[PDB]
Amino acid sequence: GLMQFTLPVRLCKEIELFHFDIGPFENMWPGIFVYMVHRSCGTSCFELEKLCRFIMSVKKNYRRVPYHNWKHAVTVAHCMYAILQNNHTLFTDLERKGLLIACLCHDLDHRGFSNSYLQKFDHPLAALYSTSTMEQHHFSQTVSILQLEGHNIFSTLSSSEYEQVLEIIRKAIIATDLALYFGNRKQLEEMYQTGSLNLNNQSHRDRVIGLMMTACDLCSVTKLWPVTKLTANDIYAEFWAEGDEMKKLGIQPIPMMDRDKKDEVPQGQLGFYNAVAIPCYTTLTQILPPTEPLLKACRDNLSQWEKVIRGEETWISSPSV
Ligand SMILES: Cn1cc(CNc2cc(OC[C@H]3C[C@@H]3c3ccccn3)nc3ccnn23)cn1
Ligand SMILES: [Mg+2]
Ligand SMILES: [Zn+2]
Repeated sequence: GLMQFTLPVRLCKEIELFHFDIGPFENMWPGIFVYMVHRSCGTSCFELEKLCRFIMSVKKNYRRVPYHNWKHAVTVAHCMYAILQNNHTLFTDLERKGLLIACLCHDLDHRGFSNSYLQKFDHPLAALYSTSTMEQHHFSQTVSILQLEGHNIFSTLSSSEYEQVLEIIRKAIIATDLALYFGNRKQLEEMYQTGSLNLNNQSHRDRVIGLMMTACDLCSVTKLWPVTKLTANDIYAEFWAEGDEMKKLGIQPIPMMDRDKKDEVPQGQLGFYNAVAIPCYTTLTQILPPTEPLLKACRDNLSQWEKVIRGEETWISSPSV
């Protein structure tokens, strides 16, 4: 069915924008990924049959959790697409191929639990992966799908190329562990301000790709306010379900995972934008100046959350609950 799809003409110009919301086009999501791949590395970068099998099996391996689901994978892949389009010659053909695939696969088989939850409650995944637990699992799941019959989209590559893509993918998925972001951004800020940042330097390149992954992972803060607000509802529905699990086990969750502490969400979002999102997009803009619309949109949403705290603004936009 995916092989048969044709993209509506109105979306041609829309899909190119950073603030584009995929939300209203659920039936078109696999096709939108195909179109993005074709615009990023050409119609003859992957065999259509293999790509469509890959996409559909990835979709199947995303659980029906409130936030880390199929919609999130495609949202993240679209932000990466827009980043790559606006800085096309900075990245190699191999990087473009790997990063779009890494974004689509970055939360594969997510169970709706944080790494701290899995580590604290001795889940088998935490026994197997000591650090970046879920992220190591997401990469493993990606490899398994590639290893399926008719799914190896990277078969036509040389081994120095295949091992190279699988490493670009591995590093990119691990980088989505938010615990790793803080040190990565601090490092890049230092390299930029001292003028030592060199994109020809592989260590430096891996760090920039890392920041790109964080920037894509949190891109809901870069959408129009009604979209940002609606995604925040999904993010907290997932945090609150994990908090509910801790409460059944007699443990008090931190306020961000406590549904009885909803009033702390606007202050919680202000803190997150100030300590996480704003520095992320600020650093990204400095390194890749065409990414400035993400920083601009993030600042607008920071102002909206400031208005919510001040009582100047109010979930879902509906006359009835
Ligand atoms: C579900 N999930 C999402 C992610 C990462 N992405 C993410 C997390 C996040 O955490 C906000 C809570 C820390 C704030 C808080 C502190 C105290 C009280 C209330 N809130 N906010 C946002 C906005 C856009 N993306 N995003 C990781 N698992
Ligand atoms: Mg993740
Ligand atoms: Zn994610």
